[PDB]
Amino acid sequence: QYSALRSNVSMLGKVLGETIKDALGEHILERVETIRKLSKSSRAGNDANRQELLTTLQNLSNDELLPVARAFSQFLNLANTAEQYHSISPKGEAASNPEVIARTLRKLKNQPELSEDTIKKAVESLSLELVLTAHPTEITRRTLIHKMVEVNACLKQLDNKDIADYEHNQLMRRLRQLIAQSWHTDEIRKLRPSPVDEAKWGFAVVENSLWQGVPNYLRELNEQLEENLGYKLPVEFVPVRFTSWMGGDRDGNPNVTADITRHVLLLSRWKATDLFLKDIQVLVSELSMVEATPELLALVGEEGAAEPYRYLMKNLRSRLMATQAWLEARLKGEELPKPEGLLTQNEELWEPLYACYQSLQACGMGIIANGDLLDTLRRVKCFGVPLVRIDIRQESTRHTEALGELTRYLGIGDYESWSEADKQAFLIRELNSKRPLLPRNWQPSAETREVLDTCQVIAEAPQGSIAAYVISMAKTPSDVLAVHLLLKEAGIGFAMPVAPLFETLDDLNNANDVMTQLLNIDWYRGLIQGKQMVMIGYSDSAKDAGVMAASWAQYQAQDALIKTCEKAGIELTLFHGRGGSIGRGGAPAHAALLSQPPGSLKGGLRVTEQGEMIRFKYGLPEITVSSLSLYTGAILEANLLPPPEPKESWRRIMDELSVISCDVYRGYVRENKDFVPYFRSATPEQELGKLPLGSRPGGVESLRAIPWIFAWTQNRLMLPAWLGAGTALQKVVEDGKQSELEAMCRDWPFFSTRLGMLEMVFAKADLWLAEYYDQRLVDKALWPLGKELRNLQEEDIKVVLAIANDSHLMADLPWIAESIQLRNIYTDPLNVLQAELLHRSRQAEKEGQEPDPRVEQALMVTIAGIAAGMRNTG
Amino acid sequence: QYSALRSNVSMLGKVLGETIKDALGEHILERVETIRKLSKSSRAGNDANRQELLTTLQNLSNDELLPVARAFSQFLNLANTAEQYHSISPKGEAASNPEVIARTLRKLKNQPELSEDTIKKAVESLSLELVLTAHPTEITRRTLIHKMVEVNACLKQLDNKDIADYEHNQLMRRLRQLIAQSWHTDEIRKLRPSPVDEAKWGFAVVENSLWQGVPNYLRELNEQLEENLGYKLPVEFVPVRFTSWMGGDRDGNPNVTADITRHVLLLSRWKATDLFLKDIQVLVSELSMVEATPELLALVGEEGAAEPYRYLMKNLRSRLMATQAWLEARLKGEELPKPEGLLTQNEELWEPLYACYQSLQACGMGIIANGDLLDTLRRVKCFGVPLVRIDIRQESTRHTEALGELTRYLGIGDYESWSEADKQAFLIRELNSKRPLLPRNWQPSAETREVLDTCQVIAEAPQGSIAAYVISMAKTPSDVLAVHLLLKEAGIGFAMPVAPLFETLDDLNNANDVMTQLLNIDWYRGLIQGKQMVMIGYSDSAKDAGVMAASWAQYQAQDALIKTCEKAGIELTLFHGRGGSIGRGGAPAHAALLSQPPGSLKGGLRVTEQGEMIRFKYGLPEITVSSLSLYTGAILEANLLPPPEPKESWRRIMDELSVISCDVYRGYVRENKDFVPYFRSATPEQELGKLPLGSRPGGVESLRAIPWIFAWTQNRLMLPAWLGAGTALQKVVEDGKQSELEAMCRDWPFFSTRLGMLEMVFAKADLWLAEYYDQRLVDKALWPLGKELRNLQEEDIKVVLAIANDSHLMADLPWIAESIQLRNIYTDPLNVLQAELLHRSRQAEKEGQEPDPRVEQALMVTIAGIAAGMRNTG
Ligand SMILES: O=C(O)C(CP(=O)(O)O)=C(Cl)Cl
Ligand SMILES: O=C(O)C(CP(=O)(O)O)=C(Cl)Cl
Ligand SMILES: N[C@@H](CC(=O)O)C(=O)O
Ligand SMILES: N[C@@H](CC(=O)O)C(=O)O
Ligand SMILES: [Mn+2]
Ligand SMILES: [Mn+2]
Repeated sequence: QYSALRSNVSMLGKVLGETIKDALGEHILERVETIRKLSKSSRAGNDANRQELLTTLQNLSNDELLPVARAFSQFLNLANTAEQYHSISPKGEAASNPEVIARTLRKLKNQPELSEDTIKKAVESLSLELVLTAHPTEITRRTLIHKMVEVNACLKQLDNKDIADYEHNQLMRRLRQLIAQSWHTDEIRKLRPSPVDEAKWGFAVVENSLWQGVPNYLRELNEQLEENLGYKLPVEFVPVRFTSWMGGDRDGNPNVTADITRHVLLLSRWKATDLFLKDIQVLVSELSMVEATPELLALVGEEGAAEPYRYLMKNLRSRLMATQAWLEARLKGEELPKPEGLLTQNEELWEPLYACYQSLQACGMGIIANGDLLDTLRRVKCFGVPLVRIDIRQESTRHTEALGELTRYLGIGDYESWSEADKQAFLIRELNSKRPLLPRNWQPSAETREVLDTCQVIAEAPQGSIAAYVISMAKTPSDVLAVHLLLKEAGIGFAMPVAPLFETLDDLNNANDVMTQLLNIDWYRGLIQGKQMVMIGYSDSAKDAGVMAASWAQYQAQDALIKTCEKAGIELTLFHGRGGSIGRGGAPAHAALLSQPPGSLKGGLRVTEQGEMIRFKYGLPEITVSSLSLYTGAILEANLLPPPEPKESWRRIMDELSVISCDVYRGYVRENKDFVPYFRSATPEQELGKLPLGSRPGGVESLRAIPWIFAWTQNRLMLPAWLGAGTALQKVVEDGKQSELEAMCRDWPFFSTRLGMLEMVFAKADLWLAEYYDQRLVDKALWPLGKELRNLQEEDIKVVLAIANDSHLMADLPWIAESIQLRNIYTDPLNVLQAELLHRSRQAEKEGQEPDPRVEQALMVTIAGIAAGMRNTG
Repeated sequence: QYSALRSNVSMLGKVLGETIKDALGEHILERVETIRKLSKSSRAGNDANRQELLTTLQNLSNDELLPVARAFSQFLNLANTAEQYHSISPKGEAASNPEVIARTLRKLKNQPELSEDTIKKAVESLSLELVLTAHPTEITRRTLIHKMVEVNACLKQLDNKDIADYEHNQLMRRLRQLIAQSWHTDEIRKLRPSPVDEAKWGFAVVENSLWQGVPNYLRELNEQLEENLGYKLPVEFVPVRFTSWMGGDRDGNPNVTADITRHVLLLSRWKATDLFLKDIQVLVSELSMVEATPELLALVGEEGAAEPYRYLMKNLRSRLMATQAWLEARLKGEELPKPEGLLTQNEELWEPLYACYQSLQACGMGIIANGDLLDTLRRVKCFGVPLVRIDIRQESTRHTEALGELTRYLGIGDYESWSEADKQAFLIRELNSKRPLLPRNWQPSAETREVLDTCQVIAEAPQGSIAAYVISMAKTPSDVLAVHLLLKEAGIGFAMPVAPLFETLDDLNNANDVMTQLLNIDWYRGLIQGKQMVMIGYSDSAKDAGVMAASWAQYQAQDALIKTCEKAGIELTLFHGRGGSIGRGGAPAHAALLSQPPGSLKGGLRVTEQGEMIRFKYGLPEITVSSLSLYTGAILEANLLPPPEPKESWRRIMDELSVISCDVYRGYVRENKDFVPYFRSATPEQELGKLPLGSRPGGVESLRAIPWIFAWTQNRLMLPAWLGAGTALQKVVEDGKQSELEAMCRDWPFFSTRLGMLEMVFAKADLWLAEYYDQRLVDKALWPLGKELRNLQEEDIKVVLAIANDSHLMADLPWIAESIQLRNIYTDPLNVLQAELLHRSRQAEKEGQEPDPRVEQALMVTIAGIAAGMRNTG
């Protein structure tokens, strides 16, 4: 059924193989073949070749390491490429097929309890906001997204019979240059990327995929609405918005200073003028019609009656080149009086464009208006002047420490030592105060100053540049009020969404109480304007108590918050962190969104997309359209057909599973005193912090979530994503409640979704490679622990399969199952090679010798490649 | 066999029809349908509807004229579009199929007398230079070539089964906007275009088609050479060059002044930096490799060792932006000291690019070098700094008058009254003189000054900007020497190709004597460096004595010149004017090139492409590749397998046909005193001069060739292209020499080619529409002449068919036959409508009333549309 896929992968492999024979001989190709074959033979049980593989690897000279690593990495990359094409291909999976949306609409029409009026309102309340986050393992000096768009185009064109002989020969010639380019044009980062680089990477995603993707999705959305429901959404209604954390998230990242943020903000505005300039140039050429409505004829008046439309567009172009010119000056550190037509508000762009639209529509030229004009008009509300808004995120602790320094300096006392009650008292008092609190000439510590300057950047940036201020480690009501106070002493002249981030088991359990108390403060209710945003940190919570407990805690917290706000008349918007079932993408994501507590999506969908997944969710415009469509279908269905409330007996099983699984999980991660040492040997955890990967960088409770998950993904154990789940399920089965579990799996989405996430993690895990790493990097004294963790997975897989009444992992998702099988095959060699690299690297620093550049770079290629093949592992 | 074509035309017609129903109701659509049906019924003989058609037309209100005309014009345009796609389509005619070239190469290999060595040298001597000329009937305010490229892309994509439902729906949506745009975005020129506008039009052809077309053709050429002959041409060998007359040809065009030429020259340089800038930007991104040859490492040295290639390309970009900046200043009339890295020679661009190429090739990266780099490298030699070189053309008379004014002022005497001998004496004396002749402070007449300033522009422009100086109406040796003298007194610091243009029957007969005398002047031989260029003006010669005589005279002149130069060791390059069998394009052109006198193409191919045909020969990159390939195949075959020498008896028949046909032709065009009045009534000759068509504008001997041919093409008689040919053939048949004629047709290419050209002209002619014009615009007293000219064609068609032993016109060319049939159908209504427009227009000016703007613009649409449907008619 996937013959086209197998073929394409085989054809690309040849082109790459030939490109390698030219560059640096065929010796490298022989090595890649030997390692590939030996590795496969070792997995089959041939212990003779296992030794042969080991020897083969130790004999690779440092001069071969890089070429070899790149070979495997390239084959994987072409495999991924072929896979992505097969997904959006009509003859393949047809991911960008508008049918995905129609299927949902039709389902809703056949529902008796649903009246067209209640459905029409659900569509009008649609709201999606995707927040781009940095890519943790981007090793290339420059972004190569545009190239992949071209390789895809070649595949789309070649995917056709009745194709001319000389035409096919021409496409192949181009494809050969494209591959060759990737092999010779590879600049591994020598240094760690700066926030500004990560920000630019995000800009590349916008123009190469989102720019076309959003308008195309909106185009299809309306078309399906009218065809199935009988009406389109108003032109002014654009339910999609893109935001970013690059340059805004400074949580545990000292490199993101107030200046970097200020810089990134100008840079975004600049890029926005660059992209809108191209759009406007088109309109200035096409919109030449003469006939226009009286009103429009006014805005242009004299000198503009000859070409009314062409007129306004040229003033817009002059306007744009003006601001762009100014920005380029400010970006170079040059101060200069801001021009007249400086653009700072999307309204300034929308006004003239919308006018032209209105006119053309009236004077009988809708086909034109709803063409390129409608696209630019939508890009204005989705991207606008700032291009992509950004959130600011800092930990509660930093705010507390800065305030404590401020109070001690003024002689008021020590904020850091006051009880929660006293803090609230102090904050409410100063929030209502008209007398300033912040000293004019103050020389605070470095950290405190950064907290103060960041807030100054927020107050200076045009309104609409910053979307929200997120508070990591939020625990108490004062954590939320503190930030509102600093923003006040900064000169903020408008409402700023401040969202608490509960990223701990305890904090999630208290989340509802914390919000109840906040909403009881009359003053605070009048500040939020009936709108509150809360962030759920699933990844960090899972790292704290295990995925089982984490999941159940998240469900209860959301459900409580939904009701607490509903009752208080506050519109609650849940902000989802990275990972989890919601961050799986594709069909599973569509399902995970529906399995949330009733009302979870009434406040719209807002999720932070993980960097390592951007390519697979928004890599190409077609993929972008697919993703947004899946989300849209999920939101509508979840708001009209919410999941059933769980039976009292189910909640009791979840409470027990939560406790048992948390116990097992912390039993190893915390109690077991041989874990940490084992962890640092079996995984490349230590090198993830040292190598130049990403901007931001003790014990396990000191490590960040991403590194936690990534480390266990490199050695293929995936521990963080299953460690205690199966063991707790096993226990409940021994109590004869297996039938209760099976029932939950069938009738309670939350539960079926949790088991599904587990099935996928097991599908990517590789117990054989995990054992391989132990025998190469772990001390024989620690092998017992490793073998114990592996047997644990084997047992968990059986229990999970039994409760799902299946014979093999994720049989409900044949396509994804296949895709995974394909990627595991091409990823395999990188793992086998990485063990050797980690061994040499660790032998050098242990010998005192200096780190070998070749060994280090080769390591980066595997880390980045393995991550690219594994995708979402948590 | 042409079902795909019929379908596409029908599908586009619908989309246009629907687009019309929205814009301005369906009344217009009903009119278009009524006129279409009535016209067809009148042609069938229904005299009842003929009156109905007449009435229908007189009832059209002036407010309907424009919309209606545009409707017919649009349908024709879509018909042409469909036709062009069908030509380059693989399932269609596959015009851009590399097979066109391979077929020729294989033919040459199977030839015993041809040794691979003599063939290899023929390929190395390959030389094509295409000279773009203005489009005589371009009524749009802006160029719309880029749009047609997109409409074609939509057709290519839709031309595929296994195409997704939602994919087809998406392509159709785009196609509908494209059509709608053409219907609402139509700005008819209010004023006559300036030379600068025509020049910009030429630039649009370069970037939208030639820029990609040339490199693609060169790519295919080499690939076929190696595959069939076993070798590719050296990278430095680029046998194609593009030149233009826009801004250079001032023959009978007072609007092309020395300033316009100076301006157009800067503008070209400017555009060249714009296009090369884009090319360089790519290389600056892709060429990032580090490994480079020692030599290249030198050119970059320190600070350039990190990124050698990326280095040179950035200096090139700085270089380009520098000159571009300067040009923009000079273009605004602002003087400023020229920068340092100012580019003025192609060598400056080729140097760095070629170096990078050399390196990449050595360090094992040929796949990269022969990619985008090879393309830009070829665009350098084909276009270069000036983008497109230009020729200067002025009539001999102007040179004579300026020199006579100069000599009278100096008291030397009167050049204008000296015999040919005295002129030669004077010119040779002053050409060898070291004492200047031109006064420092002289106030000559306007005309003389223009002649002097133009030469000053040539001397100031960077060397390589002007390709040749053509002399219209060349008659004597002194005409050639005169120009060389003026260029000398101008400060010209290099060799400048000066080509005589023989555009008269007498001048063509004397051409050889004139050149023999020139080559006998030892001084003149040392000036031309063994290279001489001569221009043949077939169009003007045909207008002088008829196509038959013209053709025979051209053949004899070329043959004589070839031998005269061969004997004198001079390399002769024949420059072909517009029209004729050589300007037919496609297969006929390939044939016409081969039917030329042996040696005609040893000096390379240089022809001026007619404006009205640029779209059909270079409209799309694929069409460009097709055209250049046909030319290439023709040149090689003609230089290795020349046509057979004609039998003495054949030359005698041609001498007689020449005389008889010239007699008949001048019998009407000159002797008949009722011709001129009839001519001014039956054709829109008078309005072609008055309407704002083209830059350049008595009796018939005062009218220009283009207008001569165009006028008779609008009323569908095509008189200029056949008037005396058939009558002379008829006479020779009455002498029982029909068998001699039939023999010539079979064994002498020149002759079969001449008859073929006639068959095509008759295929486009429409005797029914020609009669329609007479009954609407010609005085009943002149009808006898008209009916006589029509019967003449009827008789000529029979004779031509008999000598070709065929039943229908051009049965040897089924595709072109079909294409013509299709175009005649969509052109038909424009002719029927134009008669009414011409009638109203002529009734107003005859009534004294002012010209109605609506009537005039509608007329322009028909003139331009009819010309677009008829294409090459002379
Ligand atoms: O829940 C969280 O802690 C996280 C992960 P981070 O603190 O490593 O960014 C998110 Cl993204 Cl919400
Ligand atoms: O032979 C000629 O006279 C012509 C036609 P023109 O004098 O109308 O440009 C050419 Cl192009 Cl060569
Ligand atoms: N994204 C898939 C897994 C994968 O393709 O790697 C899932 O979450 O189920
Ligand atoms: N170009 C064709 C005629 C035409 O297509 O109009 C020919 O010269 O034979
Ligand atoms: Mn966190
Ligand atoms: Mn002429």
